[PDB]
Amino acid sequence: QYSPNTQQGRTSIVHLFEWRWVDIALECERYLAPKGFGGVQVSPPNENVAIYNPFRPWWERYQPVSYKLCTRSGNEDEFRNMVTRCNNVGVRIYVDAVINHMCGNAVSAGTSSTCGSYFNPGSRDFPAVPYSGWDFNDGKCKTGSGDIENYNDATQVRDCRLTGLLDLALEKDYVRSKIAEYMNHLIDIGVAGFRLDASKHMWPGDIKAILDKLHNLNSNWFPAGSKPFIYQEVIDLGGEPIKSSDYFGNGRVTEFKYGAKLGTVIRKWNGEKMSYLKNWGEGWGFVPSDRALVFVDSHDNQRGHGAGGASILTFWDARLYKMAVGFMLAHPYGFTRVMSSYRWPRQFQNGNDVNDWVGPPNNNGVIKEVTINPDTTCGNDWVCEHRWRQIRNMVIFRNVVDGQPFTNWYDNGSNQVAFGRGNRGFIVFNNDDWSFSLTLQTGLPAGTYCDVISGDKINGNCTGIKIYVSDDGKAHFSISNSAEDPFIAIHAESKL
Ligand SMILES: C[C@H]1O[C@H](O[C@H]2[C@H](O)[C@@H](O)[C@@H](O)O[C@@H]2CO)[C@H](O)[C@@H](O)[C@@H]1N[C@H]1C=C(CO)[C@@H](O[C@H]2O[C@H](CO)[C@@H](O[C@H]3O[C@H](CO)[C@@H](O)[C@H](O)[C@H]3O)[C@H](O)[C@H]2O)[C@H](O)[C@H]1O
Ligand SMILES: *[C@@H]1O[C@H](CO)[C@@H](O)[C@H](O)[C@H]1NC(C)=O
Ligand SMILES: [Ca+2]
Repeated sequence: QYSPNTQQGRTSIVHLFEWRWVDIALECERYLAPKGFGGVQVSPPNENVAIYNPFRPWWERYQPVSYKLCTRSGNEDEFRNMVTRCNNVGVRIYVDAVINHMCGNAVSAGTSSTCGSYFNPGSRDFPAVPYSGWDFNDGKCKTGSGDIENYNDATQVRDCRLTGLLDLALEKDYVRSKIAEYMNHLIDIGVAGFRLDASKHMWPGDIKAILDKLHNLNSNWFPAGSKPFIYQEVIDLGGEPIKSSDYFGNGRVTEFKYGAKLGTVIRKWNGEKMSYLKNWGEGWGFVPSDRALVFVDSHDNQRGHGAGGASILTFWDARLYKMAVGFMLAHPYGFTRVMSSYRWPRQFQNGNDVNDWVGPPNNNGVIKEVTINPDTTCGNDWVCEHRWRQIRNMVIFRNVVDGQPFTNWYDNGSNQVAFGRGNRGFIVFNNDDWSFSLTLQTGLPAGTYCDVISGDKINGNCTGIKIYVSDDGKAHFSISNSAEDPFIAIHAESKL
């Protein structure tokens, strides 16, 4: 459950936040497969509540009504079709599994669901699964409100409602089975793994009990004995009775401290500087590399809804973001996930963003198709960070340097550092307020390399900066603190 199951040479997955199945299908064929991406994180494929107040918010997808594959992203056929086409081009699908709960207890009974399934939060009735009052932790929770009131009580964090969301009784075999029934349907369809939503609110043991019920991956696409990839969403910063390590026996876990610290380092908050990244990784108190799923921002914290809050870098901070994703895709620690978002009318007031609820681009609630502009960018308000030259190229950079050790580190004691990945790649960063110009040891073979940040190698020529490596591996670099992208990256496959 620790292995991604991506095919040889692909090292990252991209979160295509709120995309339709049909658009993801096309994206696998026309860009992801050709570009060397390993897989895609899809938004919950199961029927959810249709919330109109606010109008169709993004979080309404974390409020399940049944396990029918019917949502704003498409129906069951389109979902199947998507997994098949993507798999056929070597791009895996990972489902966002919302199994800790159903919808909010305050939600009104009726058929206001993405598939028309009837549900009644009041009476605990979800006939479409089916579930009844006997399947929730109402009687198990010991708080006066029934919700989670204190996070220093590991019991209540698991047994009570997360801000009103009906908590499933995961110790019951009936519930575990309905859930495994759901997940096995997806595995047999072809999905390669799952993102376990709100895993902090589930008992490690209950999760393990559900995993034991899961099938091996579809043998038409995966070698016999392949276990699904499991990554547990667990927000664990400092001091909390619950540790992300309690979940190692089930699979990987989201390391939220990663993006948080990278954000404060790159923003240079409270005196932090890049030279401190020398021992980036476990040395910084992060989980072991083989259990970590890393990222700079997520659909949650990019809009102040998760961990990290303000330090987190997003597409809104374009310049520092590219540099952050660059360092991430270049560093060996963890398995990397790339964010791909959409624009929303950010409206700050007294510090908070009153539009952090805004759902994906749409027309009367109908999500907009992703349009591809002539320069490869996206229209209809989709940001498509994965299509940005600097990002897409670092994705490939990771593939090329895969397996290569961390070496030839350089830092000026401030904010300009550089390091290499064996003899397959090298990257340099200038985050100081003054130009950088020096000769570093790259441990790379002599030759002429195309800088993949400022450009692309295109048949015998570089469309951007060019670096020259001497016989002793040395090479000169020069980056103005005023450059569009203050960092340079070259690799074995960008050599002329
Ligand atoms: C939200 C976060 O809380 C903890 O995270 C805590 C953490 O444990 C604690 O230690 C400290 O660091 O603060 C964190 C922030 O709450 C968990 O540990 C972590 O797993 C969880 N995040 C996952 C699960 C949910 C829940 O359904 C999703 O939420 C998402 O869906 C929810 C359900 O529609 C949304 O609530 C929404 O619906 C509720 C229904 O009763 C409303 O009461 C609420 O006001 C409304 O915002 C939420 O705003 C959104 O972010 C989210 O996309 C997904 O990533
Ligand atoms: C590289 O570009 C130059 C023109 O800038 C051209 O003369 C040369 O032949 C090109 N090399 C290749 C291999 O296309
Ligand atoms: Ca729970």
